[PDB]
Amino acid sequence: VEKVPKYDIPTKKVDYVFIELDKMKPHAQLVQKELEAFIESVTGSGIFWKPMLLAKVPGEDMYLIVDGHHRWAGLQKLGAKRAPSVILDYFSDDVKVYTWYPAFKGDLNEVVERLKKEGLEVIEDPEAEEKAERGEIAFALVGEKSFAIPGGLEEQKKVSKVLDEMSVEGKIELIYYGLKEDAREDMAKGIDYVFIRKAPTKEEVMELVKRGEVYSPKTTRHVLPFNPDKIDVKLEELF
Ligand SMILES: Nc1ncnc2c1ncn2[C@@H]1O[C@H](COP(=O)(O)OP(=O)(O)O)[C@@H](O)[C@H]1O
Repeated sequence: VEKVPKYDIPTKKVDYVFIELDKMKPHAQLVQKELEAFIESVTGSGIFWKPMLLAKVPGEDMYLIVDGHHRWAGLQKLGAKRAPSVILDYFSDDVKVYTWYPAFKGDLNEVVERLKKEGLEVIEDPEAEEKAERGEIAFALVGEKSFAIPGGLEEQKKVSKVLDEMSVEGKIELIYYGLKEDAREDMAKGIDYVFIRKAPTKEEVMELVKRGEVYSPKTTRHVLPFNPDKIDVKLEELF
């Protein structure tokens, strides 16, 4: 579930280009539920109406998937070969990369035991949010108390893996907030805990994919200068 801060992003009529799926590099782990929903949707209508958003990888004949992991992964699993895509000026100042702030209403202790059991630490720390925003720890866990979860990407992934299982189990009301202050505004209405990491930079996203590595789901949150207008492409054109 997603809460976004009413971003008036303009639709623009930008033409698409067909790009081969094997030229596209993911930056996030897939979510099988989203992959599955896309497969049902595209095979149902037979129309692919929403182009990929790509960025050229410097120094490679490859493209970063900015938006479209489950379209990409879904087309591949169907045996398709290309997707209509819009190529972004990614390093333009007009493109911004934020993160998501996974927040939860629910009980802290079940989450701690599940986090601790995967090898993560949860040390109580009133500078945890400050450390996390500087990128010094993996996550700050902020509710009634503040806790630091140390480490880097490996630890962040473990945290995401645990949260998604407990969202699957129904032990928390997992909402990914676009902005953490909206998680704190809703927190004051009386959310329980909010996870905060430093946002990825564009440069880090590109580095990670050149390494053949990926983030957890809901790590990047791109704010773009436009949404492409809808397109008229038949599924059969993609094979
Ligand atoms: N028939 C379709 N053609 C093209 N896109 C579709 C179709 N049905 C659903 N979608 C889109 O596929 C997307 C699935 O998520 P996607 O953007 O690929 O992953 P992520 O945003 O995590 O990179 C959704 O935006 C959804 O609206």
